[PDB]
Amino acid sequence: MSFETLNKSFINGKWTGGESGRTEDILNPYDQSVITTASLATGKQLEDAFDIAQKAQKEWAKSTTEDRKAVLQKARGYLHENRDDIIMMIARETGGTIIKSTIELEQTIAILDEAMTYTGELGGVKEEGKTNKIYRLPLGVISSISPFNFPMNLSMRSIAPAIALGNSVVHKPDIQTAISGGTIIAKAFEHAGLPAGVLNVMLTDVKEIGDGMLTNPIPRLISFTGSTAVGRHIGEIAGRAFKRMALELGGNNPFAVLSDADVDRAVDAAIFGKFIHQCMIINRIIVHQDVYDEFVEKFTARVKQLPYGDQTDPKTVVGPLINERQIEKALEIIEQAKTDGIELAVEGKRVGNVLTPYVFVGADNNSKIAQTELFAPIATIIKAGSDQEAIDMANDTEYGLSSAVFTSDLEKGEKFALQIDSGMTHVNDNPWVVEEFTVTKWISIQK
Amino acid sequence: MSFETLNKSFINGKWTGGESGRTEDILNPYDQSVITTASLATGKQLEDAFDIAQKAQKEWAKSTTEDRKAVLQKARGYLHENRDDIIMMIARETGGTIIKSTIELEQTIAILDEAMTYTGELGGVKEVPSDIEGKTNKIYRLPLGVISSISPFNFPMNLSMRSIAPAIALGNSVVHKPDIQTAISGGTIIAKAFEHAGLPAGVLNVMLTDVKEIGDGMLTNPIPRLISFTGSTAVGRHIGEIAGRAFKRMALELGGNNPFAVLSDADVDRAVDAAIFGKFIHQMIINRIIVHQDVYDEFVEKFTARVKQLPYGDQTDPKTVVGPLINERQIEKALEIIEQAKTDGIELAVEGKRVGNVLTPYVFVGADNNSKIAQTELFAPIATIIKAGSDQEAIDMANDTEYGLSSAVFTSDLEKGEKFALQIDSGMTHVNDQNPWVVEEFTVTKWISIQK
Repeated sequence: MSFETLNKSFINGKWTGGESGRTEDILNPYDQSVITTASLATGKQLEDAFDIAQKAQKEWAKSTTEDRKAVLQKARGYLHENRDDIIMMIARETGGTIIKSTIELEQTIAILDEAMTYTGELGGVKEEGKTNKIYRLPLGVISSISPFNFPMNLSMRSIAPAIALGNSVVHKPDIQTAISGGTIIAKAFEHAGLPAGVLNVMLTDVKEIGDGMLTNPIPRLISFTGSTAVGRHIGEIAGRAFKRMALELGGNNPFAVLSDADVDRAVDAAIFGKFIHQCMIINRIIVHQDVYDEFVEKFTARVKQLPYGDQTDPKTVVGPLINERQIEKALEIIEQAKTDGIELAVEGKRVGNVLTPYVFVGADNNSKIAQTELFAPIATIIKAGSDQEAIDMANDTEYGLSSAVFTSDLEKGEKFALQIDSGMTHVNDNPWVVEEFTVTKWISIQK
Repeated sequence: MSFETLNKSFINGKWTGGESGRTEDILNPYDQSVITTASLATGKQLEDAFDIAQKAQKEWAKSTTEDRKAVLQKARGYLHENRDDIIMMIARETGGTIIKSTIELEQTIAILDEAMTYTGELGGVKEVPSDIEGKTNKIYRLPLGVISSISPFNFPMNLSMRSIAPAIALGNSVVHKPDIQTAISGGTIIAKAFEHAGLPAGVLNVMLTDVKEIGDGMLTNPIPRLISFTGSTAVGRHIGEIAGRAFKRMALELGGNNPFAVLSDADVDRAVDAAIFGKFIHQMIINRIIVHQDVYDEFVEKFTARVKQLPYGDQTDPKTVVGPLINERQIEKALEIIEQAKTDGIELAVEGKRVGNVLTPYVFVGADNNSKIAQTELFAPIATIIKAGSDQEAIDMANDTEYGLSSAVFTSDLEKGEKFALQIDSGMTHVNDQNPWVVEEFTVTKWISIQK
């Protein structure tokens, strides 16, 4: 319950100071107070870490199903037994509310449970004088990067299966969320007796390491979550080295409300999806003309009653943004939409480091504000002429990760979801992981 | 049967001349004689083709299983009925031997036979209903969209069809670019086959062009969702960067240093034989051959004697083993490499020579695994034999390559071969020789949650 102590890189089963001579003060983004001070690791220390991970993995690739299922279970136990303090810390460092923070811890725990489920997945499938043995083997070293939003959740999304499948990990969280994004998790794994070097958490920054996490020839996978513009950068470096990539990108996710929507429920989903749960990340809310005025009115009034302020207060829904730079980003976007004439149904303010909700209405699906991945409590409502047009406006974007469609007709929701060019869709709002973190090897044997 | 008539692009169901002004003579490698002349299509034409492929794919996605099996059947049917003429043409264009060409036409047919088994795959699975009551999670198997497909001058037809047939099977469309020098066997014949089969206009587009016209056109167009490529590593990196930046999928196959390991307990005679078929008849390219010490001298003598016999010359002759190299730049490249190893000290057990555009086999022996001739991709009839002092070193030496795609191990102990096979960083190992992974490559997984 003294996580602030956990301010160092974890390399080789040992807490290590950064030898860069620099520090980052990690702040509560609501009040700008220091939670803790972290020394930053070097370009050399990262290199040593990947070496160490390469070594440790050759051993970890030979551990039993037992040990691995065991390490994960103890690690999950550590998190669960300490859930109260961890949720608090997550909220402090992250600026996510107690509600959001709880969901993140639990999601993290669920990942661990899920990963226990495929620990025994390293055997062989035994398939005209020939015979064909298919084998599932560990990939190698994995390079893991997580962002400032949902940092614990998204870290474990890589760290858990990696370890579950005989891999090793060099993990780098955003420094401003290092504790939630790396050092708590590192403690759980140490606690659970993870062999030295199978998990390395790096407290560092760009000034120190450049593209060190992407450029090193050792790792055979870059797992990343963050913006698409950083994605593009990672994707170009990795493709060029022929590294496998597990990219999860924020996207421009359309929330479509159809002619036959139950509106109250749509409002609920939109409010909860956009702010409380902060589902997917919602940017554009496309609504059918026949229920437009109603949906706008109720959404607008429900938005204006959302409490904002200190995230550590259970009543708070909209907490501060992570830092200055993100506040400026949201403001520039908001200024631009204003000079473009787009109406502001709800106009917010900068209060300290909290940006209060904005709601833009009657926007073009093609407008600059509609076509922007934001991560701010900014909503853009867009009128659609028909259900077909709602579906097409949803398609008119280059970033589709997720989508939501609200409709009373579940059959027709499903036919419409199939037309949305995206991996996931929710109508009224498991095996493929193993594959990302393993090599299927083929041996043909002759008579 | 006048396959030289097929010197055009096949765009949107039509034989379409090139609009660039420029033309290239497609040559027989042995004598430099002109098979046809092909007009080169333009950047603009390629963009039309991608545009056209995107449209046709929306409609092709709506095809039934039967529609799709029928198209493949008539396609495989066209190639088998016409096997004799096709084999001849693959040989003429490509400089590959009638034997090599027959194997290639056969493998191409095999690929079409295989596609039919999974054309059925485009349908929805349910599972994992979530903790929430009233919630249903459904996964559907849908087409990817438009495939960008690029093939090289060696094994043009086989490699092209390795992308064309699954693509079309799984409701995709395709813009395809063979090396102009092998456009007939790498493109036009295939287009003729699918046309014969009543494949809708626009679903298969074959571009006769060159990079001089098209620059990175196959790579940069926002349309296609997968780039399929076989060729050099440096072009690979160039594709990886462009496709990585744009988040397109990529099926890259890159040269290509395949080790042949021959362990102490191996049957030598089987191993010499299998090394000849792989290195000379079939051409999976065996670059360097690694042979354990106690069986080394026996392998060399046998492998050398046998290589010395092989028939060289006109590749259209059904008993020629070593035909011409694809072009003159390949010969100069081969010879300069051979000079490199000579000045470097490496023994030459068997010395080849240049007859016209044919080079006769060269065998270098007792080479370092860390040698220029050992580490280099060539695709020339050059073999390199490397001494190993243990079976573990043999396998170590096989590993130590820029990259490994395929490997071969020869051992009497089948348990030992499988366990060493497991120790090589390579997708495939065969012991004593020489598809659901594809369905995932050419389809997308769509997930839908519904709520009651």
